[PDB]
Amino acid sequence: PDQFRAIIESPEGAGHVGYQYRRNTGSTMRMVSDVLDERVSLWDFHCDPSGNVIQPGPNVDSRQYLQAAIDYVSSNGGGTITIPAGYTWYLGSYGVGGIAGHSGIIQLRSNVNLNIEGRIHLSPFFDLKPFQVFVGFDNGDPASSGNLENCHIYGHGVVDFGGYEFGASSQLRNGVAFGRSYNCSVTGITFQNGDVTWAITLGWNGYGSNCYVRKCRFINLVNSSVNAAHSTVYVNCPYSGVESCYFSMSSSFARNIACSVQLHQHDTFYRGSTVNGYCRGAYVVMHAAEAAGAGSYAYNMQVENNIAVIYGQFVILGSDVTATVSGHLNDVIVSGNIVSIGERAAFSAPFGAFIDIGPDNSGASNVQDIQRVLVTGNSFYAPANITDSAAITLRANLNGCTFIANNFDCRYMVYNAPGTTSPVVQNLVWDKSNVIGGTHANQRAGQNLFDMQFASVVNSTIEVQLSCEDLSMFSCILFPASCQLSYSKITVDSAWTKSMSNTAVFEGNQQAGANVYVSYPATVNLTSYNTQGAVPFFSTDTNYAWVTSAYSLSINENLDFSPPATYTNKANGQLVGVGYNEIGGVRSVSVRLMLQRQV
Amino acid sequence: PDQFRAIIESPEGAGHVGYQYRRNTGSTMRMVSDVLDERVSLWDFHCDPSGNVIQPGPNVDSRQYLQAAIDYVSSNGGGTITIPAGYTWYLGSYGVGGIAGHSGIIQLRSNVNLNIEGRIHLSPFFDLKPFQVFVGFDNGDPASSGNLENCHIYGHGVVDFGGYEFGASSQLRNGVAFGRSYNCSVTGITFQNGDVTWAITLGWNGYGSNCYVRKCRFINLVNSSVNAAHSTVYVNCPYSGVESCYFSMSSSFARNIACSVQLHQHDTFYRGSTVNGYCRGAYVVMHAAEAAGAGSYAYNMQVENNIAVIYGQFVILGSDVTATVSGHLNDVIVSGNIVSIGERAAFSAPFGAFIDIGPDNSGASNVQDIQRVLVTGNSFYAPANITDSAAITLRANLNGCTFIANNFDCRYMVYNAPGTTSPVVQNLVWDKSNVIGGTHANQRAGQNLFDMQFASVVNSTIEVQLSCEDLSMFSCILFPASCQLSYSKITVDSAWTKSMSNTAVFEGNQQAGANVYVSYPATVNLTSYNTQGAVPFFSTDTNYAWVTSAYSLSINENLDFSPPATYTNKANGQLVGVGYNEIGGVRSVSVRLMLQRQV
Amino acid sequence: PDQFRAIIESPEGAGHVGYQYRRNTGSTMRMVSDVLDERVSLWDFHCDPSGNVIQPGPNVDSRQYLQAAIDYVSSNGGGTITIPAGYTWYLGSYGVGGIAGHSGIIQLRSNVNLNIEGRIHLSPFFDLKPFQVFVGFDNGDPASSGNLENCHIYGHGVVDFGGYEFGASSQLRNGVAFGRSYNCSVTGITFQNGDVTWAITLGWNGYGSNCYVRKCRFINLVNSSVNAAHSTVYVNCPYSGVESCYFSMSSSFARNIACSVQLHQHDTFYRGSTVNGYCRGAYVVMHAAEAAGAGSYAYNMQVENNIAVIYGQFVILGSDVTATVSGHLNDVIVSGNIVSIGERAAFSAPFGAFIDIGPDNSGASNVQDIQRVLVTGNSFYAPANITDSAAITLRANLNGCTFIANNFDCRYMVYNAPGTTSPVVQNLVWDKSNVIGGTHANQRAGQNLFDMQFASVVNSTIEVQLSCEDLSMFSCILFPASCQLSYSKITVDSAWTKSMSNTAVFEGNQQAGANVYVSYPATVNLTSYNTQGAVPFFSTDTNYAWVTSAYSLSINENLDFSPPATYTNKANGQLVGVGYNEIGGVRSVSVRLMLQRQV
Ligand code: NA
Ligand code: NA
Ligand code: NA
Ligand code: NA
Ligand code: NA
Ligand code: NA
Repeated sequence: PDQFRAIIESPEGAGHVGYQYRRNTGSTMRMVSDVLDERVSLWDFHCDPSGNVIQPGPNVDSRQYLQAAIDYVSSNGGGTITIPAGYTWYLGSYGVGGIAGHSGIIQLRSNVNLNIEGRIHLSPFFDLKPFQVFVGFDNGDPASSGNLENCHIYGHGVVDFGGYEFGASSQLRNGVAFGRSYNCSVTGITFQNGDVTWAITLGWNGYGSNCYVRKCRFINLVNSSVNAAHSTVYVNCPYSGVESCYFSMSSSFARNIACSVQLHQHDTFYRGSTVNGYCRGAYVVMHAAEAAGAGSYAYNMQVENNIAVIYGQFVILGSDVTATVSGHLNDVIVSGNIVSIGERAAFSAPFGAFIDIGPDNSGASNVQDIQRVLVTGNSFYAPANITDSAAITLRANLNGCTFIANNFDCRYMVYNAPGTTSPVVQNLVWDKSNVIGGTHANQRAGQNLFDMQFASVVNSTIEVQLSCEDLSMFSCILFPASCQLSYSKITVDSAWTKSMSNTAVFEGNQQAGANVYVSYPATVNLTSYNTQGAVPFFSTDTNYAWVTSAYSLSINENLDFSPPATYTNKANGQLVGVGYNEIGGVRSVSVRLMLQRQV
Repeated sequence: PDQFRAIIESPEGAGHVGYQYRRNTGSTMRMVSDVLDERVSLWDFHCDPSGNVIQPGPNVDSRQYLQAAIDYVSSNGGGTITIPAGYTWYLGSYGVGGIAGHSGIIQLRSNVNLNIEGRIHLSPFFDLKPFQVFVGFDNGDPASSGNLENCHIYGHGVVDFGGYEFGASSQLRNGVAFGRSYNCSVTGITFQNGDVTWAITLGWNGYGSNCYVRKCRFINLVNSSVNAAHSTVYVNCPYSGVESCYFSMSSSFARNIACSVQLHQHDTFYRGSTVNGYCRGAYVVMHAAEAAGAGSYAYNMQVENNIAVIYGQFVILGSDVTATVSGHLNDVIVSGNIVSIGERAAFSAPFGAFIDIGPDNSGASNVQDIQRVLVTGNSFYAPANITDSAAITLRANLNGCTFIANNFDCRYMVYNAPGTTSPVVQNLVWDKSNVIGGTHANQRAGQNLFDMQFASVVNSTIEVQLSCEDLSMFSCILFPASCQLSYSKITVDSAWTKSMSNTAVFEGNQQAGANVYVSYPATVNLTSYNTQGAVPFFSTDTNYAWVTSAYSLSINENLDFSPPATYTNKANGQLVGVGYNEIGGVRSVSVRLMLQRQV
Repeated sequence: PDQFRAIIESPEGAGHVGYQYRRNTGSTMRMVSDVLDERVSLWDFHCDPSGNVIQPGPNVDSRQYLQAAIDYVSSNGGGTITIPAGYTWYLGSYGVGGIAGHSGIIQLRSNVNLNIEGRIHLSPFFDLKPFQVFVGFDNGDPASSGNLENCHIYGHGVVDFGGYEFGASSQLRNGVAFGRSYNCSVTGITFQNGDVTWAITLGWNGYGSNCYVRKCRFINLVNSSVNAAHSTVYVNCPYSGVESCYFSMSSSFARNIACSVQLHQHDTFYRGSTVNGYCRGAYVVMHAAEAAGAGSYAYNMQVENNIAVIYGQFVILGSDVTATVSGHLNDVIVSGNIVSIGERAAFSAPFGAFIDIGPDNSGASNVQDIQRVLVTGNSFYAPANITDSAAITLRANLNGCTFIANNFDCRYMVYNAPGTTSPVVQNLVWDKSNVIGGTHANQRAGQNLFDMQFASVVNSTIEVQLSCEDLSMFSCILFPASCQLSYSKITVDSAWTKSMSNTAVFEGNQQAGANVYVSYPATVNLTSYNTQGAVPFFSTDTNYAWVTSAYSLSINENLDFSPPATYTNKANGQLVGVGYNEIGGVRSVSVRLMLQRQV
């Protein structure tokens, strides 16, 4: 009786108060404590050594308490710990043990989920230091680490990095480092107010599977000149991806260093997301140095249905090698994306591009094996002043990329800087269904719309179609003499080209190759013989030995004669056709022709 | 001891019964009340003045109780209130204070989420009156309103509008009016059984951000002739959108007045949703009157991967101006959508269209600044009887829209009514990869497939490709004499056109323009000179002064001669070519030619 | 007093301990039991007849307990039962009553959700037997069954089928059979480790609506040679679909029998999912035998944005009939998908295909009514050795399918086996914007790239464009003499074709048809007359009576003469053109021409 009151007030009290669900006689006869034990919060571990609850706040380091919670729930086979709403929970010290090597704060454990409803903040203890807030590795050496399985972080809560700048460029900072992560995810969470390297990394060098980031927000996560590099979500295990997320940056430095996503393993995706204020959209890459878990091929890579305002490149393709491993990148789709380069001065940020074929980290452009890429049904726009804007900047070797039914409205279509790298290009396909916008009309003095600054081009198709005039451009397409061109199809539709002095330019007369198939407009001067009746007209110049046929693109203002409608050539390089002199006389005309070779 | 039993039975009783999670000695020593206080439901506020719980039902007005709950949780920094399953919670009176000006029932507050698992119903108090069920404004004047932040409504529950008709057309009704809403969302909820203006509105005149509607259902939300207008989700803040929702209407009135979504600010989206029984799919618009929060440009607008059966127009583009602000709409993508016009009589609902370039609310067609729109990889179908069906109805000024790789199977491709508006059109691009269906073959007597009823057309491309015969149509493309045409490309592929008497029709002979690039089939009568050997053939008519070349589309049934394969023209407007008379004689033939001008 | 202590320890004890939320004086004065009654778990029913809790495990059959829970919550109008984390809950017996006819384990009930956080496992009682784990029918006869409404299964938990093989091929096994299911869903759940027919079926013969599978995983669900057939999610009610799911199989048998999804009713979708190790991606079909609930038309079918590695066919289209009902399939979109055939020997699995137009279950190919299908912006790849790989295998009647802006890199573009079925084909549209890959170059000896093994082809378009050479192929396109061809457009672009001896082959000279529009390259020998000056050249062969024009694709190596640039024909089937002899003499040349008919 005295004993009873004592028991009731003790910590075992709830385990003595009976309960039966809804007074149902067929329900289990339980105690209150059993029902309360069905859920678990940080409050259940956020206490002093005497078991008195501690209130969180800027002067309380909640880390040991949250770790105690995770450790305990782990011991029972898992569950979900709530981080309660209405409170900010500060982290103020590093974790210990296997996450120490990763500058870990909290260690995640398998089957233990975190429902983050309140706020998690970093205390100024972390100012100018490295940190990785949640770490899923159990060993300082990732290679000796066990796995993290079935760990989900979700809720309406917030992870706030406290605004602290990096102390040194060589430091790393992360939000969620899942590790060798299988069936792990982050959903609904806002990551904000920092200077970090990544917010979330999934997998470790290809180890992991079925990891996803969904409906999260990432806001202002780069803030200093010290930050070396930033990729908001790093996907480094297969069968994993990012969808329906929001990414925003406002610092100037983010415009030069920040990427929203990097996809590094096969069967990965980046979809339905919105990006603003970033340098880059996504890197899609097989790095040989990360091929341990899932092989040396990145394939089945999808970037789709995203909205972006960026300052540099939207999708960056790459692959590289080590002494013992070669990376390969193939079977990629980039579709449905609507992307623009934000308002900025020309050359004030990394060169603007929808697609970039980038060299490796050390700058090499002769190691890449990138092929079977499909770029379709995207829109891209860059303001008229941004000289450094291209549909594709093709700066390293390329083994194939196909463009169909895009709308590109920027300065260049295909570009590479001259006197830089000399890529070897195979299987570049630019279908006639790509629409070329007019924003940059009149801005292109001295410039080639397709500036083919390559070592060589093979098995490629460029079908140029203009949709408005731009008489400022030097040419629609130009190949320098140093670029070999073979087994290719290069065509310039004549619409909007009547006043262009150059349409297609082959500085090494590469269009004469045996398996080169071309057509483009040119102006040609012809002279006829004096014969009345059917009469030959011949070109005054002799540079047409490669031409298989040509046809008139000009009206005939004359009554007394007509030039040929169509022409062939002669061994000396003249064109020759048969027109008609109603009355005799030598004729001399200047005609716009469509020159054709094997087409 | 007497005291103890008394305390235990009192409302402080649970705060005297000890608990320690799973009997863990390292866990907090708490009381039962602490653990129960981790969650909160409507039951905790749904009581009389003496604190006795009240059962909800049709004769209980739950509004003050739910408001008390929201107000209180707000006071503690937020949390989630559950609306319990297994009950219907009726609302029976208006709210008071700052939501009174919005005919508000409940006021939402920042960080207070609603987990709606049961049903929320409106009582007949609201019959024939305005209402807005949940309101996030805190002031009758939205301009003087504070913000709503971090408010999420979610669950498997239902909001039921009680079926009440509108009392008067000028009334407004809404479900969730979030207000100046930042990081607010609605997920999983069914909205049903009403006559409202909107179900959900996000933002206020551009104020707001990161607001989303996901996996909701909207069922039968228009039911009367009184309802002036309906848009189910109104997106009026940037970085916000609708995805994976279901929209259905069954009333006849919805076919004439209801739109599923309106996107009114930049960086907004409408994706992966299914629509049935609506007039319209989405309005995508910059209204100058709503440009306060986020600027006067709507850009980065995405409508993708939706399934719709509608009765009017799928996507409606617009922009307008006020005395001091001009709205602009650019950088839009419409892709992957599969849309049909439901079974209906011709002209029985608003004119059927995949894309509509609509005039402003007052009807003006000369204020719009719409450009950089990409319409790609969509399907559209309208039944054969629906005369009023078009890929695009282009009824107001247009500064650009690009169509690539769509499949359109309806009556018209491009349409505008004659004797209505006379749009000024720039940069309309209709790529040859648009496939034109055959459902309406034989229905097109008196009709032009592309009926270009415009003031002018510039920098436009129409590349017509048929995929089956339709000899009923008057022409594939017709320009009236009142339409100026310049710096454009207009082509009709010859497949399926051999028996057409008109292919392309330029009623003002606009194809003669200096920067007009055209080609289309025509039948031409020619006569030759009598000369044996190479011999000229000339057209009997003189209307070909604009033709730069022509070539045969007919076989030659003759042995003793052949007409020219190719033709040019003469100053008098004749065509002229060189054929061959094996035997002499004047020849007279009627040949199908491809007429070409600068192409 | 003695009484009080007794009451407190009894099962009514919690109903005597007072509580008021957060000590708020305006809150309801409740008892602890009321707050605990807001939630419900399996623990509340998992007890013996004396009400003592039973621990789950391999030797406890949890089925009756979970059924008791569902039944009870159903009685109160619904709610959500948690299946707790940290435990495995074994099922060990069949259910009773209306689910007995479906070999049901558990009966789902309306408004009763399951939050599965722990694991549900099948005990060896089910080895070699049929089962359907969760069943939503309430009657052994589905036709006499009531509906299941508002039933959601969700959580981070697992359903594990115990690895048991099927006992006999005629057995059926399912995970979730929702029945006549309205507003039902499964979200987040992993289904693994079995040999089943389906994991989830939605609807019953068209009865149902708004059923969805989202963010689930399906892993290793076929494991034996006994299994007759497998479709992981079967969508058999309208306004329903699958999105963001993961499907994986590892058994060899799955490569031959398993499909990820089947869509069987209108307004259904399959999006954003990843598939590996399956035979097939999706069946998209109207089966007449299932047209009871939602009509005999499957329309508004969407397969989009999926990633797949399969061994057979990606999307299979079909429709069939019964004695009284005819099924129709129309208005389908397949877009944005990136698909490959996995590494395998040629012919070692069902024939590889992006699209398959399949015969019915009994093998008939003359019952299908499939039209208005759009296949756009997809990628497909098959390794070079896989002879049995096609963009489309067209094996049954087809009333229309449109391909635009795909990238297909496999052995065939269009294929049907000769000496099999003889489909009747209408409205097959293959736009020039389809890019044909080069992986299979040099592998095509004896093969036609487009092998048109049909009864007939009408109102079809094939526009062949190569992007690299493949001189191994017999032809780019071949029609056998048995295939009628009319009102069609067939073109072969000349790029990469200069060395091909056959480009287009019409074994029945079908290109001569009145409404056939063709063009393709050919080599032609010509001889001229001896006349100096304008001089005719004529073909030595007479097989060109169908040719309307031809033009040179070869250079002229000669100085003293030129052949015609362009040719027409003569009644005897010769070609004839006018060239020029600078000096007289009979000329004899062999020229590559583009032959054109009505184009
Ligand atoms: Na490709
Ligand atoms: Na070179
Ligand atoms: Na555009
Ligand atoms: Na005019
Ligand atoms: Na179609
Ligand atoms: Na036949």
